[PDB]
Order: sequence, then C-alpha cells, then structure tokens
Amino acid sequence: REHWATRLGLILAMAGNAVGLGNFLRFPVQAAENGGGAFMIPYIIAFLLVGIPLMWIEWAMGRYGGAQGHGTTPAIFYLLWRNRFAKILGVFGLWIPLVVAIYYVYIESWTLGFAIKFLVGLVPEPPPTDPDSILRPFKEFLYSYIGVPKGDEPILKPSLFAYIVFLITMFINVSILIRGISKGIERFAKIAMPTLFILAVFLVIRVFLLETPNGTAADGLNFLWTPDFEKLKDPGVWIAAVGQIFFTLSLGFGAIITYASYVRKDQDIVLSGLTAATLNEKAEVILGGSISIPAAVAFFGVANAVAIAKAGAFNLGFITLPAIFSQTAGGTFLGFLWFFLLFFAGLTSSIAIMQPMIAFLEDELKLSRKHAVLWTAAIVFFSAHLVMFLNKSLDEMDFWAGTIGVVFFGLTELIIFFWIFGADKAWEEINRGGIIKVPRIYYYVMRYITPAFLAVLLVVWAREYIPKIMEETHWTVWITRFYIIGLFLFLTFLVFLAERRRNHE
Ligand SMILES: CCCCCCCCO[C@@H]1O[C@H](CO)[C@@H](O)[C@H](O)[C@H]1O
Ligand code: NA
Ligand code: NA
Repeated sequence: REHWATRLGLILAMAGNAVGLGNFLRFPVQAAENGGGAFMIPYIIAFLLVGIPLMWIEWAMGRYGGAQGHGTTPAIFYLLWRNRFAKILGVFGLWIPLVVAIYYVYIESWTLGFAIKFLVGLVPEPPPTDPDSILRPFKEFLYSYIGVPKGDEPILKPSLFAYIVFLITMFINVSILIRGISKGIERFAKIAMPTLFILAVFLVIRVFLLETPNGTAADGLNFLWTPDFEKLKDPGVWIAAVGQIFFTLSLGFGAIITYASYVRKDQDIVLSGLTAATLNEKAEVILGGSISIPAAVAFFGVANAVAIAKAGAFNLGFITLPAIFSQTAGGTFLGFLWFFLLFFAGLTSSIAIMQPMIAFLEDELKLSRKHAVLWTAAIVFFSAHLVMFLNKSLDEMDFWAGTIGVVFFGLTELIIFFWIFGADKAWEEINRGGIIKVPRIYYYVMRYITPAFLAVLLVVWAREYIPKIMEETHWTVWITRFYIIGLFLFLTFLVFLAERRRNHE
C-alpha cells in the first residue's frame, strides 16, 4: 500500500483536502446570511463538539482500515461491524464524495476560466457611480459563462469556453491523481498550500485598504466578529453552522478516511488531525472571512452586503468581489489572483473527494491506479453534464450529498465506530501512536454529546425544514434525484462484485 512520505506532506495534503471552495465561497455566504457574529458562536461550538471529534474518528477509522488494505467505508464499516448492512451503509462513503465531485469540479472549473479571462483582460468594463451599472456587467459575465436561463425552460447553455475549461480542469485533476499519493497528491500539496496561503494573505491586505463613503473593511470585520446572543435560540443558525463545519472539514465525505488509510499503522493521528483541522479553521475565519465580506461591506454597507449574500451563493465570489476590484487600479489582476486562489483551493479539495472512488477500485476491485483514476474521471465527467445543462441540478446534489448526506454519514460513522465497534476499542485506536493524547473529556463528547447533538439536529431539520423541499420544488429536481439514486445502486452493485471477487479469491 502507498503511504505518505513525510509528516509535513501528510499535513499539507490533509489541509488541502479541507481548505477549499468552502472556506472562500461558502463560509462568507453562510456567515452573512446568518447575522455575522450571530453565526460564529454556534460555529465555534460546532467545531469543538462535532468538527474536532469527528476528524479524529475519521483519521482513526482510515488508519485502522489502511493497515488491513482497505481505504473506503464499505470495507472499513464491515471491519468494524461484520454485518452486510455495514457494507451497504458504507456505500455512502463512495456516493457522497462522488456526487459532491460531480458539481464541485465544475464550479472549480469556473474559477480557472475566470482566472484565464481576468489574466488576459477579457472582462467587462463598467461605465466611467450607480451600483447596478457596476454590478450588472459582472452579473452578465457570469450568466453568459454558465448559461443561466433567459426564458422559462430550466435549461443551461454553458459557453464553449466554459465547457473546454471543464475538460482542462478534469485533465489537471487526473494528472495529479494518476501519479498517486506521495508522488501526486503529496507533492502537489507542498506547492499548492504555500501558494494558497500567500495569495490569500495578499488579498486580505489589499481588501483591508478598501474605504468608500459607505464604510471600511473594518466595518465588515465588526459585523462578522460581534456576538449576537439573541440568535442562539434560532435552530436555523445551528443547522447552518453544523452544515458548514461538516463541509469545510470534509467530514462525512469518506475523504478524510481514505487519506488516513495511507498513514502508517504506528503513525500519530491525534496531533496530525488536530493540526489539519486547525489549519482549515484559520484559513476559514481569518482568510476566507476577511476577503469577501469586508470588501462587500466597505463598498455597500452591512445591509446591502447581507442582501447580496442572500440573493445567491455565487453572487459574492463571482460577481460582487470582481466588480468591487474593478473600481481599483490593477483590479483586473487582483480578480485574477482571487480566482487563481479559488482554483488551487478547489483543486486540492477535488483530488481529495475523488480519491475514495479511486481507492475503492484499487483496493476492492484490484484495478491499477491508472485505470481506477481514468474510470473515476469518466464517471465524474459524464455525470457533470447534468449539472452543466440542467438548472438547479447543482443545488439538488449539494443538498442530498453535500448537506444532508454528510451529517447523516457523520452520525452513522460515529455510531459504528464508537457504539457498535466499541467505545473503548475506538478510544484506544484513536490514541495509539499519538504524539499527544486526546483529552479525556472528549471520550464523553464522542460517545454521548456528539451523537445526540447531531441526532437532534437531523430531527429538527427533517421536521421543520425539509418538507418544503419535498413538496415545493420544480419537477426537474426528480431528474437529479433519479440519477444520483441510480449512482447509489451502481456503487452498491460494485460493492457486491467486490464481495464475490474476494469470495472467489
Ligand atoms: C443531462 C444531459 C445533458 C446533455 C446536454 C447536451 C446538449 C447539447 O446541446 C446541443 O448543442 C448543440 C451544438 O450545436 C446546440 O445546437 C443545441 O443546443 C443542442 O443541439
Ligand atoms: Na474547508
Ligand atoms: Na482544497
């Protein structure tokens, strides 16, 4: 089995797994939609009661499985709980990252396309003033790129450039993954994460210099970091905070587990896992939190910035920020640096969420790495045409896999590892080889607080929010639901074939 070559490479690869589009695009929108500082108290508590403990649990499960030649949850769940229902539940550890990859890599390809166009200066020129006259050319730029519907049909028509850039993006992902763990993912992380950190710090510094008649970047930081204890009673904020914690740390994707399956059986995971988790949170709240929101607040004020965040999920990062930059000398190049930052953040995450399918084809069906990578890329590239051409298919996949799925799977993996496998056996496995020990209080958190916290979350979610999404959406949501359900059945069939191959061997 491949292993990570160095401790630093392991940490930077895991940090690149975590640090992605969720830090720089998702977190600012989630925080702004939910009152800024009102969002941060639940967010911090969720990190301490969910993020950290599940990170350690996923590192432990992966290292445990890797020592027996298994890096994905169908086999690992079965090692922890010899029961054919364990293999079936483990399919979600292939399905969730595959479904997320199907729309994550496409969004990633937008950042590359925008980076290219901004580098070469093929960008809108606002009029030499009214905010709408500045924002509209950049809204039109995005809408022409992804092909937003101009009539009533729920149909997208991406530009030829966007389609080609998606092929290029897929090719870049493949060229890293096909070289493997140490010579591919690890080597790239050592280059990408330093670059990513420098670009982000430079953009924060540039954004901190923004000042208009409507405010300063400081006004944005006060909005994000000022507690509002009245919102501690709103379940929606807690739901939003925990969902972001899952998404930003790659928890419930089966991806941390697969990466940790390449950690040597004796090697520490307590300190390594905490460091990767801590690096992501720094990149999230310090870097991601200090670029988009302060820039938007400085130019428009809190109320307009909040409304911009609510209007869309891509408004802030693809329309508003480049528009703001356009009003400053060298703003087109700053836009390039922003989208180049997003691309590297995205790329280091998309190789991580495609590796589980690769590891399954290698570990369980005994495919060569070459064939495993090429077939995985083929499945993602083909399936992505649904997200490219059907309006709101992206949203449907992000909900079932990237929102509900991750939380459900995090509770599932905790119950399997800490209740069924055994809390004391799980606790020993986490701490074995640790440079540090997990604090004893966290044994009680993992066994009792974390599962109850999530169970309550999922119940209030399913009762007071989800029904709207099962009765109000447009009929085309069933196209995406049908397809991703078919993907689950396809992956279940592959697990079945892996069973019969081991039976026959
Ligand atoms: C979910 C499945 C999505 C497949 C969408 C592929 C649609 C390709 O679209 C085709 O592109 C042509 C290029 O000449 C255009 O004339 C038309 O839009 C269509 O014929
Ligand atoms: Na993240
Ligand atoms: Na990343």
